[PDB]
Amino acid sequence: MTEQSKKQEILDAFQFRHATKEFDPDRKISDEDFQFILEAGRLSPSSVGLEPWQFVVVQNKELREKLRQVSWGAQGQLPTASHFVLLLGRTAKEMRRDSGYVADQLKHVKKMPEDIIENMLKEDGVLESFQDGDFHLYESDRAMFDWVSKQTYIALANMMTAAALIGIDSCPIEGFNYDKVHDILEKEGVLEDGRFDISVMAAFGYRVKEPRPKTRRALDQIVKWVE
Amino acid sequence: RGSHMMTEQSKKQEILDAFQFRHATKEFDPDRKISDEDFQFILEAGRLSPSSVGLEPWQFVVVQNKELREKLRQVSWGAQGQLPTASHFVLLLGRTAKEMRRDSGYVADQLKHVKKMPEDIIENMLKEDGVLESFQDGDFHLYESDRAMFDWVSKQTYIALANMMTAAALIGIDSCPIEGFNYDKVHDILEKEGVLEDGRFDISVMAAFGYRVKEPRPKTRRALDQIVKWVE
Ligand SMILES: Cc1cc2nc3c(=O)[nH]c(=O)nc-3n(C[C@H](O)[C@H](O)[C@H](O)COP(=O)(O)O)c2cc1C
Ligand SMILES: Cc1cc2nc3c(=O)[nH]c(=O)nc-3n(C[C@H](O)[C@H](O)[C@H](O)COP(=O)(O)O)c2cc1C
Repeated sequence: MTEQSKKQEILDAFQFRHATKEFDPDRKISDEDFQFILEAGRLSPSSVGLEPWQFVVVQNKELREKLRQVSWGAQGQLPTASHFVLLLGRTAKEMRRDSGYVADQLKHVKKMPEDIIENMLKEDGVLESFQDGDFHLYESDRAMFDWVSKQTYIALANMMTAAALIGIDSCPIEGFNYDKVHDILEKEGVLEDGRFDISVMAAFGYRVKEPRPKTRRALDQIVKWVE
Repeated sequence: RGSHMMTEQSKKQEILDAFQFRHATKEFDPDRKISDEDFQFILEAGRLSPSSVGLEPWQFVVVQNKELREKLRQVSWGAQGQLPTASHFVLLLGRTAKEMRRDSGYVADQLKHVKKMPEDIIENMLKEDGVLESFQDGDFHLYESDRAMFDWVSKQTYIALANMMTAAALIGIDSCPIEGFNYDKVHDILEKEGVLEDGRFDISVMAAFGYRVKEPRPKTRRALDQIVKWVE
């Protein structure tokens, strides 16, 4: 398979993916294919390798309906998706140099050596100097959470792209009332005693209609070169 | 169906193999350049990325100039190996807060002329307390501050970042996403350079591309049963 053919195959998948408004309600993604989609999320990169996310697969019909009542952007997708995913981000209290989540992730998952960890997590060490001085994430809980949320959008993109590469449609979803969705998930136990908060949603399934032609700004509008 | 099962599994494997191949590459081969065709393909993956309300609130700046790369390196603790050696270095900019409201020219022209949104739909989208405002203000609280609106834009840019990295890896090209820079100092450099276009853009995140010179340590992630929960 020539490398030019491979590139065309990949662009074809980027063209195939679209913001699918409704899915076939009688065609379910296989367990294997869906596990593959989740793995694309799991393997995604994240800042400082902290993987500050959780993927909640909402198949429960009552919870889908509770969400649909407060998600203006998901009216066709929530009832019809084969699989529906809440991308949660770790909350601000989970992400600082003295949070237990950070220490356990770096030590037990990333296998960071003890000396490297101490320089990473010391006062005015690598993590704090970056979070505070460089990126100003101590300015509020929201600033820290929105940075977490950016990391979840990498996982979002990779899940939709993986799906599209094997012919499965998706729709990313922000069209929901944050306060009401937060309250629903908090009351349901889904946010795990304030460890998580909702970032973004994603539906997956098979299209029912062909979409309108894709539109984007031109490459020469959006790319600048500094030579 | 056995033979079909193996072909489907092998295609999935190819994709997983690219996800395993991609890693946060710390330095690149200073002599081996990505082809013009291959790099345009990487950019196209960025261009074809989805974005909230289809507003594509990004600009990609390819910084090949050695002097500017070095200015950025002086204030980018996370990019010490990547800036001097990368084949291609990309600044992902996001539109700033006043570009992104319902009656901003950027939004109006993007939805009318690129998205071709018909008149009745665009009216409902962009009127006072219409679809966009109700979402931006009431739902997501983006009117709260310039930073809230910019960070929402910046999230969209991370979609393009992820897709550029994955496209590159699928054709054997390494990359590294880069946040390790001082925002204030980088902002000022780009502002003086003219790259932020009279305040219409600000820096979101960086990305280096090229060919590895060393093999990475084994990739590590949390287990699937740690990060995935089912509500059935
Ligand atoms: C948004 C973002 C910013 C990052 N910033 C940097 C950086 O400035 N320098 C760096 O060497 N690595 C950076 N990383 C790399 C992460 O440390 C790395 O992706 C993570 O530890 C997982 O490792 P892998 O990408 O090798 O699988 C960044 C990653 C992401 C997603
Ligand atoms: C983060 C994000 C959130 C989105 N929210 C919604 C939504 O709530 N409902 C919806 O129908 N489409 C939603 N969209 C789809 C966008 O309108 C769509 O991706 C964009 O217009 C480009 O079209 P395409 O994905 O068909 O190429 C969202 C897209 C993204 C990236």
